[PDB]
Amino acid sequence: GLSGIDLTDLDNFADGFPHHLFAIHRREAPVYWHRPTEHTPDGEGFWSVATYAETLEVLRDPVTYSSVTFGGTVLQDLPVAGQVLNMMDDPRHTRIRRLVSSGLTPRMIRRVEDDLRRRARGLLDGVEPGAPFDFVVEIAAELPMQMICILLGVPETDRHWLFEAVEPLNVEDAGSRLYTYALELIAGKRAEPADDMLSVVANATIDDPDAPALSDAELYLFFHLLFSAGAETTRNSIAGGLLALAENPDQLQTLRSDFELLPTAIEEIVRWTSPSPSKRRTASRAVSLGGQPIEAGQKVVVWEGSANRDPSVFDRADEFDITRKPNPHLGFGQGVHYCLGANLARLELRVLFEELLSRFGSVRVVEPAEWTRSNRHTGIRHLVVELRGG
Ligand code: HEM
Ligand SMILES: CC(=O)N1CCN(c2ccc(OC[C@H]3CO[C@](Cn4ccnc4)(c4ccc(Cl)cc4Cl)O3)cc2)CC1
Repeated sequence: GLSGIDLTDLDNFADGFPHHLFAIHRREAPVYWHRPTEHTPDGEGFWSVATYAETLEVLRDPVTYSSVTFGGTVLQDLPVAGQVLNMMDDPRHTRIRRLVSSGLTPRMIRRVEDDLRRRARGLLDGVEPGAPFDFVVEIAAELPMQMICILLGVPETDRHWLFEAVEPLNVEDAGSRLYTYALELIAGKRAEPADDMLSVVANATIDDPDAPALSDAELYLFFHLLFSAGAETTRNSIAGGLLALAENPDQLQTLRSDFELLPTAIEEIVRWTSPSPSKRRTASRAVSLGGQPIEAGQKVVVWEGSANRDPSVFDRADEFDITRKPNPHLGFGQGVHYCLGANLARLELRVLFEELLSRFGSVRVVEPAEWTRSNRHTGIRHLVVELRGG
């Protein structure tokens, strides 16, 4: 069973989150030492955590399970190793998280909502009914990218040009373009503050020596990482949502008939899709997790993607149900690092599906979904659909 399963082998992730591997994991060893293979980061083994109770226990103890432990086009050769908020512990984490939260202003969130609703309408009004198209390419990717650019204060004219560097053309040039751009943007917001999250965070000076404000290079890292990954997780929830609804047409009809069902439906979409299905932590001290001793310094990987289908907590865990109650999913994390984007993601999903379902009661997926090759993101690269009134 587990002894021949390699969770670092991305071939196991190329076709979607491998739920069947995680059923084995939960049954055989909730908490398991995963020896390093040819495919494993740093040739370092780790504790792999697949059940809900133990995953939640790790998330809820940031003192024992430290978040101090980048792909894409992110610059790999900066002179200094910056931190990003999700890799911080207290005291610095608390101060920076509070700062980022203070950047999520009501006026800016209204701007996102208005822009989303306009764009969602524009895009859906442009669909040719019944004609196949790639939902990811034409709609799902666009809306969160615009949201994340509004949040980070990126002028509209620069957004797709930036998205090309974030998601390509070579890695060096991409990263260099983004670093220059980010640093110009930061400089501009310091000279003329704007009502956006990046401006608030960039303009901060903190007097605690153990909790300094973000450096310029750290602000670039934050910009790049959140742009890429906040856009990606959100689009994956949208695309995976459409797919789940298309595979359960009776629920689609129920939902489209009563938008008061949408908030609960959105929680089930996040549970089902679990776009960010794994996290790293490092044990800071000897401790036991589910009766397994762990030593200080050892890596821990929790799998929310597995926890969210744990049959000890979710009845009929392997079925999608838009009316699921209760639904204590971990799709947005839990504890001190809980997703600061959770309401933003849910807004994206709510507006898109309201606009989509108002117009189309028939959703057909006409080619197999193509999944991205990753165990850090569960995502759909292409989803070819036909939308009709129905
Ligand atoms: C459906 C889309 C999204 C999903 C599934 C998701 C998931 C998550 C999860 C599971 C965590 C916890 C990380 C950890 O425990 O180490 C997290 C953290 C975070 N999320 Fe998201 N996220 C989504 C969208 C967004 C968006 C749109 C934003 C933009 C504000 C955002 C901003 C953040 C930030 C800043 C953190 C780190 C918080 C901290 O470390 O204190 N996320 N997200
Ligand atoms: C060896 C092994 O088995 N494995 C390798 C390493 N593995 C892994 C590595 C990194 C990782 O990263 C998740 C954390 C970091 O990523 C985000 C994604 N995100 C973005 C917005 N909301 C969530 C994030 C949050 C805030 C900000 Cl500022 C920026 C980001 Cl990138 O959460 C998740 C998993 C898991 C699989």
